[PDB]
Amino acid sequence: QKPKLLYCSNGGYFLRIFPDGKVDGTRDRSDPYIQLQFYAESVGEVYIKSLETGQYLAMDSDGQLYASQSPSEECLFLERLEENNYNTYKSKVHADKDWFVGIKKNGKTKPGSRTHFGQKAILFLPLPVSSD
Repeated sequence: QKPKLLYCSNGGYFLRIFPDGKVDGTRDRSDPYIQLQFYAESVGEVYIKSLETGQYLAMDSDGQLYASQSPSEECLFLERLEENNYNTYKSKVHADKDWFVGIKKNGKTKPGSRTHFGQKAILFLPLPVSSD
């Protein structure tokens, strides 16, 4: 009643992370391990979750997207919801944008591909999956 996968407008697949925290789009919300969580800390940056296992989400120290495990700024993100429905995500501290979250494809997200505040990559559909 608190997790929620990280869906996206680029295809409509759910962000999660399977083993190595390798994030990916899975339209299989049912998957017993594809949750996420969009919460923020303070500012305009956020902290997501990987799985119900109380992981996180962070950009790999290069530009990829991996499940965050540790706090630290690296493992922060952004917060931009349009009107009221779905929010960008991925970041850290700075805005820049060169590494904003996205998902699509069929499973693998958007590893920093070509983000830009407002892009579908970024924008992600939070959902009360949880359970019932």
